Amino acid sequence: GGNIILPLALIDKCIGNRIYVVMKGDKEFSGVLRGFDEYVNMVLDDVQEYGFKAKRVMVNRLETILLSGNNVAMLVPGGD
Amino acid sequence: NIILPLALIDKCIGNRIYVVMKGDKEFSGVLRGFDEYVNMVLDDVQEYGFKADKRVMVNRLETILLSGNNVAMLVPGG
Amino acid sequence: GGNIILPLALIDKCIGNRIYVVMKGDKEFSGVLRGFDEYVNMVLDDVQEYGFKAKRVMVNRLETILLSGNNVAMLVPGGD
Amino acid sequence: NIILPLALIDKCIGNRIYVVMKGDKEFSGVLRGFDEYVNMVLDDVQEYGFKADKRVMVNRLETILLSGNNVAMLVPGG
Amino acid sequence: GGNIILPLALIDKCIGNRIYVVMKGDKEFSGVLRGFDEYVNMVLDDVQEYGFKAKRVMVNRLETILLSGNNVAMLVPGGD
Amino acid sequence: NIILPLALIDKCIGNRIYVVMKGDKEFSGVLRGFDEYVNMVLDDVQEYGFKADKRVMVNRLETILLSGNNVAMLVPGG
Repeated sequence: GGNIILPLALIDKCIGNRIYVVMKGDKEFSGVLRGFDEYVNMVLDDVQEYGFKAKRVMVNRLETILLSGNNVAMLVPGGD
Repeated sequence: NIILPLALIDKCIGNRIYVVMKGDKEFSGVLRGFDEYVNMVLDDVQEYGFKADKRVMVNRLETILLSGNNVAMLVPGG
Repeated sequence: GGNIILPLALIDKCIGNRIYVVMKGDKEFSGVLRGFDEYVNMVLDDVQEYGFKAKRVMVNRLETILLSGNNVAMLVPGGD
Repeated sequence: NIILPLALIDKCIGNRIYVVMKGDKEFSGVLRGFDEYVNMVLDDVQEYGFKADKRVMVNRLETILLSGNNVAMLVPGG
Repeated sequence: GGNIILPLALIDKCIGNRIYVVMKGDKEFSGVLRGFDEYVNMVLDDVQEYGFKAKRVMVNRLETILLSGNNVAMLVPGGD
Repeated sequence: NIILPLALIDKCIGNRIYVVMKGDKEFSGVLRGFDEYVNMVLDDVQEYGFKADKRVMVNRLETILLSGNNVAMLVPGG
């Protein structure tokens, strides 16, 4: 049959790459992925955080963050 | 015929499904893989959304992960 | 003492029957239950989805859905 | 006397309790059984709700399951 | 190194004491803690519930409640 | 150098971090301990909040527990 791509294997392939993470509650990040665990907690470097003010606006740059996997909506490998 | 939810998803592997997330985001896409949390990997994705003006396509995406913590409902072949 | 009815045993008794599921976020379904797991993920056939537009309005019919147990608010055996 | 939350619920089996869910739904009902997730089965249920016009009874229900993912607070004999 | 204070050890130290619990969704309680588990479910006695009507208003007194750990935002040992 | 999220937090023990919770509460504080759920104990805390008038300090607190179910993001030395 097809190739099966498990979720945690997809994320694993993302390490070293700039990814885009959409978090619940209208906050979005672009960052390079350094690690993750089974809960889909992630460590991003070189981050840009985007929000939505009155469309998509950058609201911050940061060196390093942790994003909580309990708060992730969607991840986009390749980063946009 | 008792159908386990995971066995329903498993049958959809390589097919298009329709996924209604929490927060009125909806995604049509080809299911590539999944886990017991209903974390899913979708390809060939159209993102729908809701705009004051019905349901509008607001995006096209390739390989994503949708967080199972954030899924509401899944329509096999929707 | 009384009869104890465990939650997963209640759902088990629902198999084959039309149930009513209230999901978080003002979406409601009536469907025949075909399976479920320990997370309260469910497979419904013959479904009517109701929402709330400006009271309770039917918004869709579907053949088969999966409802995520992480998003369930309440289940009503017998279906209304 | 340390009281484990589950041992508090266990004592309520066969009695009326008051359950405040997430999202301003509230339920008075007779507790029939439960699990460690605070999934609960309630009988003889009155559903309260909030309406612009206080707390209004918006429904009467028989045997339900209330999802523990969605519970905020539980009042023994409320 | 420093003293490490694990979350469940902090709560353990609170038993017998009046604590303040902020729950998600703008509801707050002050109560004496009688028990808790690994999910951060808690049993409070002698409770005051505060809400926010049009600032912080007391909305109820209760003898005993259970607060669901899935709905806790923050706990404050010492109680304000 | 693969960095596990828990190993990132572990390095912050005894240092100030910045924690963005769900619901637009934000907390600067000294990390005292944590668990795999990202439950955390913070000291010497300033609570920020959002007020129609930017980001306003709305409180000062001592030893709290922040619920990991309710964390969005964590900035080491923010």
